[PDB]
Amino acid sequence: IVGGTASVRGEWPWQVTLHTTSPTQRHLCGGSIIGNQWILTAAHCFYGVESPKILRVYSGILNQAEIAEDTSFFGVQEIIIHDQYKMAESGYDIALLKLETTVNYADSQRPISLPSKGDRNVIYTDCWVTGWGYRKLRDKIQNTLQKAKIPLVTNEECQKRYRGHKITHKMICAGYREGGKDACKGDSGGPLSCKHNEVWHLVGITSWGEGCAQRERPGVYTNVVEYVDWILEKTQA
Ligand SMILES: *[B@@]1(C2=[C][C]=C([C][C][N]C([N])=[N])[C]=[C]2)O[C][C]([C][O])O1
Repeated sequence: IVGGTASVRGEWPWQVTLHTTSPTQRHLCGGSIIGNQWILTAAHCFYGVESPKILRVYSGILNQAEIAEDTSFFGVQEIIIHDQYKMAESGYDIALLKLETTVNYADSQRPISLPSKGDRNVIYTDCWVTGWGYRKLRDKIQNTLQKAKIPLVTNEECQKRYRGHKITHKMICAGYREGGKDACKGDSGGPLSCKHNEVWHLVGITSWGEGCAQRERPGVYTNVVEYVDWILEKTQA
């Protein structure tokens, strides 16, 4: 996260840090708890990943330092990538991780509600982007979970900032005309939490953009509301 600050412990209980153990353990992506055994994250976060076996999901984490060889984690039983996904920039950048065990909810780890199809004409206030991602073009995973308040931008406005791309209605962007605050490498899969009437909603999933926090270059996120049917279909046994 660029231009953000340290989050308070338990302030984003749905945020998880997804690690890979190969070659050696490290943070790979962010993700969101949406069900007792479900993590919603980004599809392009599994590039080169041929097995769920090297994955480890950690919940209720604030500082990466809390994670050691003796720290408990959730194994991943299955990785579900949208069958239409090809690459972040083309859309459908969404994936579901079915955990091997159930998450016992608590103040430190609980699910975030998905937006409703009726929440489309709703103006989201208090939108934040979080993660342990880079702080700059060429930085490194951050120890403390970072947070940054970032306003949503209309698709038409976003499209103007990405003439070479096609910003579809299945995407949603957020950023400042002058940049300064934005997601960066490592925040992918991270949730775009947004407040709607006192209730936190998972509006988007950190997907892509050009550089980090650059002027006139809004972050691009998967428009979650457009996938509620897909999520239901894939999570219902
Ligand atoms: B993501 C990731 C990669 C690159 C960026 C920078 C462009 N996006 C912006 N500025 N919003 C953000 C996030 O983090 C983990 C990796 C996994 O492949 O991708």
